[PDB]
Amino acid sequence: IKKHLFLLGGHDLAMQTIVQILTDRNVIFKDRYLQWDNALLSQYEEEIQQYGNKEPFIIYGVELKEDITPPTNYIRIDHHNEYATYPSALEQVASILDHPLNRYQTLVAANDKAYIPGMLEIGASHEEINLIRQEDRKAQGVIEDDEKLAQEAITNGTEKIGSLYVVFTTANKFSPICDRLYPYEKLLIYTPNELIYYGKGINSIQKILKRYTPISNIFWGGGINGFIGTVRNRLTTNEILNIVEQIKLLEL
Ligand SMILES: Nc1ncnc2c1ncn2[C@@H]1O[C@H](COP(=O)(O)O[C@H]2[C@@H](O)[C@H](n3cnc4c(N)ncnc43)O[C@@H]2CSCC[C@H](N)C(=O)O)[C@@H](O)[C@H]1O
Ligand SMILES: [Mn+2]
Repeated sequence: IKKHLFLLGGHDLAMQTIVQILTDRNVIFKDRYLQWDNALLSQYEEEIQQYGNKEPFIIYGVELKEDITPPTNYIRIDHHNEYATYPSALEQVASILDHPLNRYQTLVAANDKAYIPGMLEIGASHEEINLIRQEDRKAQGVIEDDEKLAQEAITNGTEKIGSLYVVFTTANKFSPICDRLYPYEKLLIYTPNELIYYGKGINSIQKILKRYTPISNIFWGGGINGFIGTVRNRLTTNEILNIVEQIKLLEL
């Protein structure tokens, strides 16, 4: 009896796979082609006014920052921060729709939730891993210039302190750097106004970050050894450099 409405956040391979399942199942959904840094619920302010607090409908927000107050019939579909232990939004959406995921889609969910380690743990071949990563990067909107700066940062802006790789870059997208350096146990990528940490012990990284910025500028996911980063242009360069030093001190 309850009718469903899905509002989609930033685009990646999992979000692209969500579009296909929502399309195949005749579901009402809205997709404004958002990126990771503009997935605001206010992007769908018109839809919230139309369907918000209307009785038959349930509104599912898929990885959307709640910059406006959601209505009473709104359900958050997310797997970050305080829900970093939840399955990927792709898995949650398929469960809502009673949709069984095929082999390809299970790989998309595993890579979305837990990268290459996630795909390896459901027995992905080297070819499947390469296919998923290529389509994930393409869905994130990485282009040739992102790959260019990735190779540059690994050759000229990288040092290894213990088990921790530290990469300075002026690149926009960081997934090319992760894929070139995998495998790794710890990876720290920073720009003059942004940093993201990948690998073991994100909670100790979270304790560092909370000494420099409010929690609204911090996001994390992917599990115990997933990722945690800062929102771009929210921290000054000296704040980023201090965090970089504190993260290197954990290697001592
Ligand atoms: N342990 C890991 N190591 C490496 N990659 C991983 C790991 N775990 C997951 N991944 C991969 O990373 C991707 C995770 O996707 P998501 O779950 O959608 O998570 C995304 C975003 O949804 C999330 N996020 C939340 N708020 C913001 C914001 N304000 N700005 C930017 N990003 C924000 O943070 C993640 C992006 S982090 C990298 C951002 C960087 N500027 C870039 O463009 O490359 C996915 O493709 C996985 O395959
Ligand atoms: Mn996502």
